[PDB]
Amino acid sequence: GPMATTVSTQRGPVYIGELPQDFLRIQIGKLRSELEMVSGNVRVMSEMLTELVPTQAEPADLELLQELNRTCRAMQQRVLELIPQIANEQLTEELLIVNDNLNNVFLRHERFERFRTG
Repeated sequence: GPMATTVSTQRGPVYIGELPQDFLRIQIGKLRSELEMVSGNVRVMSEMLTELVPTQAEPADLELLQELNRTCRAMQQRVLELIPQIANEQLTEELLIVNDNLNNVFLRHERFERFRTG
């Protein structure tokens, strides 16, 4: 599929698609800016999971949720690969928080899908 691009949504910008090889790979500033894109995706995903109806959602909203879920999972893999390499205490804390936010949003996504899949 396409490499990731930023798209405006009714809830904020998301960065969705295949992640470039340099995303969240070794400037702390650059890694932080990339981490903010993960967090922006997680926020929009969490909002959509709290605002859509599992069984009556518009197909287009489901499509966006699926692209967010897929991209966020790829983003999680990069976060976890990055953590062991970082010695900056503050960025390490930030990575760990984003990782927990990911695991929480995926748990909420599973619950949403159970309603969706009976």
